[PDB]
Amino acid sequence: KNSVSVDLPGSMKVLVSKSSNADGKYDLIATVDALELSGTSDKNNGSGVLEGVKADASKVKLTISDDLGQTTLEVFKSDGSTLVYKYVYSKDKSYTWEYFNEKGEVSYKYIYRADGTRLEYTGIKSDGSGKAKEVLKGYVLEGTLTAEKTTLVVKEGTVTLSKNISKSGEVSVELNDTDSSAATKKTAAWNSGTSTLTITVNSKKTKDLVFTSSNTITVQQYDSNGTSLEGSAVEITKLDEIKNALK
Repeated sequence: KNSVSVDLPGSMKVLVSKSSNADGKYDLIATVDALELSGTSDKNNGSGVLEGVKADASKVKLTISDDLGQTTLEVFKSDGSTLVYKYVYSKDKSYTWEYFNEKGEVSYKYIYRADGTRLEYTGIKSDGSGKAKEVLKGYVLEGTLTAEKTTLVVKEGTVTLSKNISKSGEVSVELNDTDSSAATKKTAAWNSGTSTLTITVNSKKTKDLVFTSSNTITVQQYDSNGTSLEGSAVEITKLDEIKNALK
């Protein structure tokens, strides 16, 4: 065979001709779950566009970025005008699936992060609102979506912890406690550089909750004066431990 195989970031395979044709372009072939796609490219690294048509006449397009770092697989209605499905691998980043309704609006989105943690958005409406779930190792956080941000909520007693994720992926966390007693009301402050929520009760720092770049949470207590950390930070592995930290 006059082709060579390329195993892309994200593990889709594309066959590229060893040499170019009279137009200087290379032939591309790929098989995506049993359907063969074909195209040509002015590069020979596996980048470019491939197309095919499903048995039901849906149009399929595979687009591989010039640096190989991004793979997009799109399925459209039979006239090619409206998306039905879009998968994107973003190298060392995430696998994302979008499903679209008949107007070509996203109705469902699932993000599988490189670290194995996930985000799922359901019942997405025209104003960009919806329901949100984050799937971490050991526990699930539930919340909501707006056009501004995702807000995941954990409640314990009179305390509500809100983990916000901006449209750019930036995490910030807020805490509100309806308790009005100085002895027991939790309040918190957020350090955006270290992604740390420091909780204070009765004028004394009690705990730091760190929201790590690995999409885990750690908790560490302060001493009885609130003026030094004590022990060592402990990675949370269950929902009960988040709730315990909010007591």
